[PDB]
Amino acid sequence: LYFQGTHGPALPGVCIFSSPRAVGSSLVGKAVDARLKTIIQQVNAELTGERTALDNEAKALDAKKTTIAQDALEQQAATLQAKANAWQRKGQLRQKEVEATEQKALSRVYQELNTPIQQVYQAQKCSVLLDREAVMLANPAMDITDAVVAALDARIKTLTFDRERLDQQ
Repeated sequence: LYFQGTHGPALPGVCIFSSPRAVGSSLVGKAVDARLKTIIQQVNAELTGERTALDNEAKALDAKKTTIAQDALEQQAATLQAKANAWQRKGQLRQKEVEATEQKALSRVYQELNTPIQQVYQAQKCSVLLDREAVMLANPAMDITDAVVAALDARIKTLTFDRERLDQQ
C-alpha cells in the first residue's frame, strides 16, 4: 500500500510504532545481523574444513582397499563411518546453537528498546501506542518509529556476543 495521497490531520495522543522496522533500521540491529552472519560463516568454514578431511580419508581408504587385510579395512571404514556420523551430529548441534544465539540477541535488542520507547512516548505525549501491524495507513506524523531509532542509536550502537554453547547441556 504505497500511498500517494492526503492524510487527515494527526490525532492528538495517538502514536504508532513498528518493532521490526525499528530493529532493522537501528545500528544495534544491523550490528547483530553482521555478527550473526559472521558466526554462521565461521560455522560453515568449520564443517566444510572437517568434511574435506573426511573425504580425503575416504579416497585414501578406497585407493588402499586391495592392499590391507579385510580385518583392518573393516576397522578403518567403521572408524571413518563413526567420524562421519559425529560430523552430521555436529552440523545439527551448531544449527540449534546458531538459532539460540540469534534469539538471545534479538531478545536482548528488544530489552534495549524499552527505554527509548518510553522516552519518545512521553516526549510526544501519547495516550496510546498502536502496533504498526494493526495499521494499514496513517499520517506519518503519528508514527514514532524513527524518533525511537534515534533515541536507541544515542544509547547503543553495538552488541558483542559469541556463539551459544549447547554441548554442555
